Amino acid sequence: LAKLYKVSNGAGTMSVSLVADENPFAQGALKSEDCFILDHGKDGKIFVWKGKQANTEERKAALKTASDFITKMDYPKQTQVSVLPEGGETPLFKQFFKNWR
Ligand SMILES: [Ca+2]
Repeated sequence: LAKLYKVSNGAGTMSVSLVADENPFAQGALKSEDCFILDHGKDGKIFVWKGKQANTEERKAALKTASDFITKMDYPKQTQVSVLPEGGETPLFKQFFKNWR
């Protein structure tokens, strides 16, 4: 039910693109050069994961987009985007992935 999106300007424009809609996700889906949005907003769980090599524009776009998802998908009004750096992932985030190590 969760979806994972890439937020990157590496392809020439700033783009939010779906990378996973089958659960659980591959840990290797998270690429250090970009940011990712993990959307499980129906229960208020939305994450921005910031790759260590992503750029400032990607971080800002990922946070803006994750915030806009709350509004546009009618997620609960008190939902807070959880922002995590590569290497600082929490159990709540890792639970979405297969065999995180
Ligand atoms: Ca990038």
